[PDB]
This record gives sequence, structure tokens and C-alpha cells, in this order.
Amino acid sequence: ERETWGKKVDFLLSVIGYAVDLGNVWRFPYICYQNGGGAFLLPYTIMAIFGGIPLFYMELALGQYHRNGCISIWRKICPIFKGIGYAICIIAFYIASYYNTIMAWALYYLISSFTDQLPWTSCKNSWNTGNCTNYFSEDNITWTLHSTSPAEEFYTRHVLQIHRSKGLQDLGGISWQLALCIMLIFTVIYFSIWKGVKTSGKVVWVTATFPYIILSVLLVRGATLPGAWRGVLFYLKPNWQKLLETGVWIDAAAQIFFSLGPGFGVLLAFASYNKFNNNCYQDALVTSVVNCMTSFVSGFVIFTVLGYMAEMRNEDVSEVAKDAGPSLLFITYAEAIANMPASTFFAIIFFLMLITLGLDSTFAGLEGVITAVLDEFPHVWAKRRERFVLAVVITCFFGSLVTLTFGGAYVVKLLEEYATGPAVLTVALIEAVAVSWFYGITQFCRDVKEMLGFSPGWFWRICWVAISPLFLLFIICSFLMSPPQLRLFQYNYPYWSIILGYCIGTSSFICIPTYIAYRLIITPGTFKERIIKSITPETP
Ligand SMILES: CC(C)CCC[C@@H](C)[C@H]1CC[C@H]2[C@@H]3CC=C4C[C@@H](OC(=O)CCC(=O)O)CC[C@]4(C)[C@H]3CC[C@]12C
Ligand SMILES: CC(C)CCC[C@@H](C)[C@H]1CC[C@H]2[C@@H]3CC=C4C[C@@H](OC(=O)CCC(=O)O)CC[C@]4(C)[C@H]3CC[C@]12C
Ligand SMILES: CC(C)CCC[C@@H](C)[C@H]1CC[C@H]2[C@@H]3CC=C4C[C@@H](OC(=O)CCC(=O)O)CC[C@]4(C)[C@H]3CC[C@]12C
Ligand SMILES: CCCCCCCCCCCCO[C@@H]1O[C@H](CO)[C@@H](O[C@H]2O[C@H](CO)[C@@H](O)[C@H](O)[C@H]2O)[C@H](O)[C@H]1O
Ligand SMILES: CN[C@]1(c2ccccc2Cl)CCCCC1=O
Ligand SMILES: *[C@@H]1O[C@H](CO)[C@@H](O)[C@H](O)[C@H]1NC(C)=O
Ligand SMILES: CCCCCCCCCCCC
Ligand SMILES: CCCCCCCCCCCC
Ligand SMILES: CCCCCCCCCCCC
Ligand SMILES: CCCCCCCCCCCC
Ligand SMILES: CCCCCCCCCCCC
Ligand SMILES: CCCCCCCCCCCC
Ligand SMILES: CCCCCCCCCC
Ligand SMILES: CCCCCCCCCC
Ligand SMILES: CCCCCCCCC
Ligand SMILES: CCCCCCCCC
Ligand SMILES: CCCCCCCCC
Ligand SMILES: CCCCCCCCC
Ligand SMILES: CCCCCCCCC
Ligand SMILES: CCCCCCCC
Ligand SMILES: CCCCCCCC
Ligand SMILES: CCCCCCCC
Ligand SMILES: CCCCCCCC
Ligand SMILES: CCCCCCCC
Ligand SMILES: [Cl-]
Ligand code: NA
Ligand code: NA
Repeated sequence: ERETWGKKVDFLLSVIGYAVDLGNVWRFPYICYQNGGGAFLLPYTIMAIFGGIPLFYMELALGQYHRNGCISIWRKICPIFKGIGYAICIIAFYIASYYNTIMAWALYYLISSFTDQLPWTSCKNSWNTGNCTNYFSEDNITWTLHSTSPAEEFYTRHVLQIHRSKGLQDLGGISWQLALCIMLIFTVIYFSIWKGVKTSGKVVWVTATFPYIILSVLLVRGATLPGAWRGVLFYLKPNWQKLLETGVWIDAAAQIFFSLGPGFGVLLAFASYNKFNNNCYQDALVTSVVNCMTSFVSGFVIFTVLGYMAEMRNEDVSEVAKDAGPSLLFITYAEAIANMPASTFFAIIFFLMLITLGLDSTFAGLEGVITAVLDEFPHVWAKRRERFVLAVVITCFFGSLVTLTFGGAYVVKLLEEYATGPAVLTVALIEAVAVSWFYGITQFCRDVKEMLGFSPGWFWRICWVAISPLFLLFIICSFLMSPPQLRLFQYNYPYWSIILGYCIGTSSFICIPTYIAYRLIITPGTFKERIIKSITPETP
């Protein structure tokens, strides 16, 4: 028999810690500022109500009924789409390649914070070149275009050492400091998810609830600051005319789908361990509302601190938050923390928040892949979950050996934009179409009624058959036609970077058509018999 969760709060906190991550602490406030303001919460809630939330509930109920991973459920839903599972696996190898190393940066920052004076306050250090001017109106104020804040120098010349990498063309060298700081992270991850869901479910009691104990302290500190009101009044001020631009809705859809994550193959893995009669409706509602409210509150703390630091300089906002990426956590917020009264305590606390914020998501992705593979091939890797988790962790670390180089930030951005792009959305769209159209939403509603005790309402069937595919289609058709012009640390990505990104995404996607061709060509029969007997779920 499978290994059930052992306690319901284990499942709740696992999903809650997987939904909240290092992205929505820097990505949601930046996105809310850039795309409107308080007028972005309307498209956020509109694309959450009809978008991420019904897909979230669909995946949870599907996994909890079929009791399989993401490579084996398709044996009893639509056998031709089994390739989806493989695609999901590949996607993890990309995300776990870069996501982990971001936490590595955080860990290094935390190791740097154990000093009486934080290293990114003064700029008389070794890595700190000219063009500093000490920032924050320190002594003589001659802030020019060539000047650079000390935290920027610390991030891009000590933690990253990106100045010894000419660019994405030459990723010269490799940081041994970051290599150690990520070997420790992978040790933590593997020893937290190795024994399965009986240990990875009690670990997330302290890495999915510590970020809240830390957000509370960070919020109470930020709110009682000089310049908090300007930091919030520039976060919730509605640019209503911004709603008229399709980009705002496109971005709200992308944000909700990539913060809830309905389609990465992890919700099925977590829900498959649930008891049969477990209420997935209440779990989906609670762990989606908690995700959305956590994103909102994290935006509050980020913007209150930003407003404080912009009021200290007595200069306007939107030039403080120039950088659109993890730099915001390591260059801007680190600066504002370094100017706080008890700078050391809040630096340590903030980077502990970041590490515990990313750890749950890494646990969840890795365990989704582990469950999928452990269930697809049950005879091999049965009494050896530990060895397979070891192989998964080693493979992820070896794939993360490139983002640890000096041009590490370049590959981190390249994997951040691609990999998790139209490939993930296409996989999720094929999942929604396979369950709702092929397996039939009437049979899915019969399954959900025999589990929960009530058939899904008309809203759920309408949002599963029609609106949710017509939402992933919106995101996909809007990501493909508009190609990004990537940039990071005054580096214009080359021509071949977009080709490399397209190949990165296609490597993930091509798992689906390949398996479709394989199954249609190996199956005996005529021209139509192949598809008719490859759509019907396999008899037990
Ligand atoms: C971000 C800051 C400013 C707000 C702090 C929010 C937390 C205090 C909340 C958010 C999510 C909550 C958790 C969400 C899920 C659950 C599962 C719940 O478990 C049950 O299902 C038990 C129900 C019962 O039988 O009474 C126990 C509370 C707990 C851990 C909650 C405890 C309180 C938490 C951490
Ligand atoms: C603006 C201020 C007052 C903050 C208060 C917001 C909450 C009261 C709302 C905002 C979004 C809501 C959620 C958005 C989506 C839904 C789906 C909804 O599903 C349905 O069955 C809806 C049926 C229908 O819409 O006809 C159940 C409630 C829930 C979780 C909502 C619960 C209540 C939430 C958190
Ligand atoms: C010391 C540094 C420089 C190298 C790190 C090596 C790791 C890849 C190894 C070393 C110790 C290993 C663990 C020690 C022993 C085993 C038992 C091994 O056998 C089982 O399947 C145990 C089954 C059971 O628990 O009964 C499974 C892998 C595991 C847990 C290992 C997981 C991988 C670890 C961390
Ligand atoms: C169905 C066949 C497709 C299989 C895979 C084909 C590979 C195609 C890869 C194309 C890569 C585009 O990758 C995608 O580009 C969009 C375009 O805005 C960028 O997306 C970016 O802008 C959007 C707004 O639109 C926001 O959500 C956010 O600021 C960021 O994600 C990212 O870079 C990536 O999400
Ligand atoms: C892309 N980010 C996610 C993720 C999934 C699996 C592994 C790592 C990560 Cl980072 C995708 C699902 C929503 C939030 C989550 O962090
Ligand atoms: C600042 O940087 C520019 C090039 O980015 C360089 O030419 C200039 O000499 C630097 N200033 C100082 C004081 O080092
Ligand atoms: C009528 C329901 C609209 C829901 C809007 C939620 C976010 C609005 C925040 C308050 C406006 C500044
Ligand atoms: C992140 C990669 C997921 C799939 C795991 C590949 C390696 C499995 C073991 C192969 C060597 C024995
Ligand atoms: C119940 C919460 C579990 C938190 C993570 C494991 C803690 C183990 C402590 C004993 C070994 C040092
Ligand atoms: C996100 C906070 C809760 C949203 C609704 C959860 C539904 C639980 C059923 C009982 C509500 C009182
Ligand atoms: C029984 C499984 C057969 C699968 C054949 C092809 C799988 C996808 C290959 C795409 C590149 C990894
Ligand atoms: C694609 C699965 C069935 C393969 C049968 C032969 C198809 C050959 C013509 C299409 C080539 C693109
Ligand atoms: C709570 C799920 C059902 C919501 C109502 C759907 C139909 C609305 C009236 C046409
Ligand atoms: C040599 C075989 C490589 C894998 C073939 C997968 C099916 C091809 C369909 C035309
Ligand atoms: C995660 C399991 C990968 C299996 C891929 C099979 C492809 C055969 C060519
Ligand atoms: C970093 C956590 C590792 C936990 C392993 C426990 C080993 C005890 C002998
Ligand atoms: C049975 C040993 C499990 C050890 C869990 C360690 C968790 C580290 C974060
Ligand atoms: C019943 C679940 C209790 C969770 C408490 C975790 C607190 C960790 C600091
Ligand atoms: C004990 C099993 C370890 C297998 C490591 C595989 C690494 C693949 C790159
Ligand atoms: C310069 C030291 C490199 C450390 C990593 C190489 C072996 C994993
Ligand atoms: C139940 C709807 C399935 C999709 C319809 C496609 C018509 C060509
Ligand atoms: C889009 C194809 C749907 C087929 C459903 C199964 C046949 C009734
Ligand atoms: C097939 C069950 C009801 C579907 C409602 C309409 C979807 C477009
Ligand atoms: C999307 C709502 C459809 C309602 C039609 C069926 C009412 C019994
Ligand atoms: Cl969010
Ligand atoms: Na999130
Ligand atoms: Na987390």
C-alpha cells in the first residue's frame, strides 16, 4: 500500500510551502508596481478565480482519485498522453538546476551576515572598486551616472564575481564558495526528502511556517518606519488606465499560473498520498487562498521597506527598484536592511526567510519527480527510494554546476525565462484537455462525487471544460508571439541566446509528440484503431 500523509496538516503545509516560494516575494511586488498597482489586483483575482484555482483543484482531485504520479495516471486517463509525465520530469531538471543556486546566493549572503557590520554597508573592501560614492547621502553626495551602490558591488563582484565573466559567451571559472553553499543545500534537500512523505511531511512544519514567523517580524519592522506610507501608497495606488492594456491581464495570468503551479506535476504527487475520502475541495480552496494572501502580504513588506529607503534618500521611487530580478532581494532590499537600526538581526532573519522559502519548493519539485518515477516503474526502485533520491539530487547538482560559474547569473536568467515558459503552459494545457475532453468531465465529476460526496458545481465544470484551457491558451499564444529581449547587469543577450532558449523549451515539450508517435506506431491495428484504443484508459 502507498504511504498516506500520516496527518492532514502535513499535506496542507506541504502544498502551502510548495505554492509560496522565492519568486512571489520579489516578483509579485515588482509586477504589481510595473503593471498598474491596486488596479492589478482586479486582474489577479479574475485570473485566479477562473484560472489557477480550478486547475489547482482539478489536479488535486485527479491525483487523489487515481493514486498515481504524473507518468502513471495517464494509464487510466488517456494512454496516449503518457509522454506528458516525461516532459514534466525534464522541466524539473531545468528548474532544479537554477532555482537551487538562487538559494545558494541567499545562503552566501546569510554567511556574510554574521558580522558586527554587514559587509555590504561600507565600500572600502577589496571587491569594491571606484564608482562607489558610498550611497545614502553619506558624507559628500556626488551621485553620478557612473557611481554604483556598495550593495551592487557586493552582489555583482563578491557573491557573483560576474565581472570576471565577459558574458554568456565565456562563463569563465567556477565559484568554490557558491559550490560549497549549494552542496550544503542539496545535502539538506536530499536528507529531507529521502525517506519519502513521512519525513518530508514533518520537515515542512518548520520550513513552511518559519517564513510566516519571519514575515510578521519584517512587516512589524517595516511598517513602523519613516516613509512607510509612501511605500504602501505607491503599492496600492490604482493606475486604472493600465487595465486597458492587454499586457496587464497577460501578466496577471502568468503570475497566477506560475505562483499556484497547477501543471508542474507536483500537486498530483502530493495529493496521491491523501486518503481516498479526503476533501480536496476544501484543501484546494484553502491552499490557494493562502498562496494569494501570502503574495499580497509579502508585497506589503517589500514595498514598505522600499518606501522607507526611498524616503531616506529624499528621492522618488521607480528609480530605487531599477533591477527586475533576484537583484531586488540582494541589491535593493539588502541595502535597505543594512540601513535599519538592528541591521544584523534583520539581515540574518531575511535571508533565513529566503532559504526556507525556496527549500519547500525544491522539496516539492524533486519529490514530484521522485513519486512519478517511483510509481511508473514500481518493480525497480521499490526498496530503494533512497538511492533514487540520491541519483535525482546528484543529477540536479551536476546540472547546477554551470549556474555556479562566474557567468552564473546569465545562465540563471536564461533558465529562468525559458524552461518555465510555453513548455510548462503547454504541458498543463494538454493535461487539462486530456482530462476534461478525452476522459470526459462527466466521468471526472462522477469520480469527484464518489470521493467528496457532492458532484462539482456548474462553475467547476464550466471552468474545467472551457475557461481554463482558454486561459492557458491565452498565456501560451501571448508568450510565443512576443519574444523577450533579455538583459541583465548591462549585458544585452546575443542573437543565439533566443535560439538556445527555444531549444531549451523544445527539449521539454518534445516528450509529448514523441511518445504520441511511439504509441501510435507500435500499437497493432488500422488507421483509426490506433487512436481509438490508445485514447481509452487501459483495463486494470
Ligand atoms: C504573513 C503573515 C503576516 C501572516 C501569518 C499567517 C500565518 C499565521 C497562517 C497562514 C497559513 C496558516 C496555516 C495554514 C494551514 C494550517 C493547517 C491547519 O491544520 C488543520 O487542518 C487542523 C484543523 C483542525 O482540526 O482544527 C492548522 C493551522 C495551519 C498550520 C495554519 C496556521 C497559521 C498560518 C501559518
Ligand atoms: C477585497 C477585500 C474585502 C478582501 C477580501 C477578499 C476575499 C473575501 C475573496 C477574494 C478572492 C476570493 C476567493 C477567490 C475564488 C474563490 C472560488 C470560489 O468558488 C466557487 O464556488 C465560486 C462560485 C461562483 O463564482 O459562482 C470559492 C471562493 C474563493 C476561494 C474565494 C474566497 C474568498 C476570496 C479570498
Ligand atoms: C562525505 C561527502 C564528501 C560525500 C557525500 C556522499 C553522499 C552521496 C552519501 C554519503 C552518505 C550517504 C547516505 C548514507 C547511507 C545510505 C544508505 C543507503 O541504503 C539504503 O537504501 C538504506 C535503506 C534503509 O534505510 O534501510 C541509501 C543511501 C544512504 C541513505 C546515503 C544517501 C547519500 C549519502 C549522503
Ligand atoms: C506549444 C509549443 C511550444 C513548446 C515550447 C516552445 C518553446 C518556446 C519558448 C519561447 C520562450 C518565451 O518565453 C517566455 O517569454 C515571455 C515573453 O514575455 C517572457 O515572460 C516574461 O514576460 C511576461 C509577460 O508577458 C511576464 O509573465 C514576465 O515578466 C516574464 O515571464 C519569458 O521569457 C518566458 O515566459
Ligand atoms: C517555478 N516555481 C515553482 C517550482 C516548482 C517546482 C520546483 C521548483 C519551483 Cl521554484 C513552480 C510552481 C509554483 C511555485 C514554485 O516555486
Ligand atoms: C567608472 O566606470 C567607468 C566605466 O564603467 C570608468 O571609465 C571610470 O573610470 C570609473 N570611475 C572610477 C572612479 O573608477
Ligand atoms: C468588486 C470586486 C473587486 C475585487 C477587487 C479586489 C482588489 C481591490 C483592492 C482595493 C482597491 C484599491
Ligand atoms: C532531475 C532528473 C530526474 C530524473 C532522474 C535521472 C537519473 C535517475 C538515475 C539514473 C542513474 C542511475
Ligand atoms: C517536527 C518538526 C521537524 C523539524 C525538522 C527536523 C528536526 C530534527 C531535530 C533533531 C535532530 C537535530
Ligand atoms: C484563504 C482563506 C480561506 C478561504 C476559504 C476556505 C474555505 C474553507 C471552508 C470554511 C470557511 C469558513
Ligand atoms: C515506453 C516509452 C517510450 C518513449 C519513447 C520516446 C520518449 C520521449 C523521447 C524524447 C527525448 C527524450
Ligand atoms: C505520428 C504517428 C503515426 C505515424 C504514421 C506515419 C505518419 C507519416 C506522415 C507524417 C510525417 C510528419
Ligand atoms: C458554487 C458553485 C456554483 C455557482 C453558481 C453557478 C451558476 C450561477 C448562476 C447562473
Ligand atoms: C530509432 C528509434 C528512435 C525513437 C523513435 C520514436 C518513434 C518515431 C516515430 C516516427
Ligand atoms: C523519467 C524516465 C525517462 C525514460 C525516457 C524513455 C525514453 C526512451 C528513448
Ligand atoms: C543537514 C541535515 C542532515 C541530517 C542527517 C542526520 C545524520 C545523523 C547521523
Ligand atoms: C530520518 C532522518 C531525517 C532527517 C531530517 C533532516 C531535515 C533537514 C532539514
Ligand atoms: C499541528 C501543526 C503545528 C505546526 C507548528 C509548527 C511551528 C514551527 C515554528
Ligand atoms: C548511488 C547512486 C548514484 C548515481 C548517480 C548518478 C549521476 C548521474 C549524473
Ligand atoms: C575552484 C574550486 C572548484 C570546486 C568545484 C569543483 C568540483 C565539484
Ligand atoms: C467536449 C469538447 C471537446 C473539444 C471539441 C472539439 C471540436 C472539434
Ligand atoms: C476531443 C475528442 C473527444 C473524444 C471523447 C471520447 C469519444 C466519445
Ligand atoms: C459537459 C459538462 C457541462 C459543460 C458545460 C459547458 C462547457 C462549455
Ligand atoms: C455555465 C452555466 C451553464 C448552466 C446550464 C445548466 C443549468 C442546469
Ligand atoms: Cl502571487
Ligand atoms: Na507563489
Ligand atoms: Na516554501
